[PDB]
Amino acid sequence: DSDARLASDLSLAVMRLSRQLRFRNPSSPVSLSQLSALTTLANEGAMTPGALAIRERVRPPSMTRVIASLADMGFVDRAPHPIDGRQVLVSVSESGAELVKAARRARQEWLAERLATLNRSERDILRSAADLMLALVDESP
Amino acid sequence: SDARLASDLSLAVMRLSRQLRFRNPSSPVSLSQLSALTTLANEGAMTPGALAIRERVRPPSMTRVIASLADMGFVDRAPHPIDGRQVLVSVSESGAELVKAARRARQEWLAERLATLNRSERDILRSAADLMLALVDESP
Repeated sequence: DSDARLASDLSLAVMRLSRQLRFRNPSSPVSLSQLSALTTLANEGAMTPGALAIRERVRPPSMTRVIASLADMGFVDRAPHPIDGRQVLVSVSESGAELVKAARRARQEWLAERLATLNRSERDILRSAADLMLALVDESP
Repeated sequence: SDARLASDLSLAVMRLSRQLRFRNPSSPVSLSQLSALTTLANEGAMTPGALAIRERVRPPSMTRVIASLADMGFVDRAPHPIDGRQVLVSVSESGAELVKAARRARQEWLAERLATLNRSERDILRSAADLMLALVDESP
């Protein structure tokens, strides 16, 4: 009963809050999808376009265009794959890596401002909540 | 330490929303198209210009999203951003149903995960859900 309502409310809250945090790309010529691909590439390291498409759950034609756009802006490099495949490996450039870190700082600074409008008790609840939510994604199959 | 609360909470919400996103049923819409559709369904009819502002995408990108959604029959029309500037776009019945279907999939998966926690932990998440909505000024 209130089980259903907690799943509804918590899902809503995390989607709505994350929506705002995704919007914390400092203005920049990269889209939401481009930044997401870049972030994955930066955090997980060099990979092929096919693997990246899979990691993002986007189909290869769409991801190949994202990659091309990121490369054009110099945010991702391309190198031939060692071991003749013959695939390409894509990785973040230093401007790409810096962009991902800049975006993360931006989310953090934005969030801190919002959290400051709450009292200490509320922030304490969100601390426990943050730990639990992190555990939930860790523990998911 | 409130510094680390901004860091951890952001990380948690980015990762969890990522998992919930992945539970959206397979569909012919991209993430950006779904977002526009969802906004349109939950907040109501708007002009293409208003939808673009709401989605924080540049008007040319939004015109193609709107056009694509009309093509798929998920919105009633796709007015030209100049010639139709003052025309309202709304979700169709199939579009609204897509949005509701996605919403159910996310919450049902989440309910399964929440069931692995104890009552005290769920109490915390219950309070946190309200607080997080308040953070984005989206309280009732």
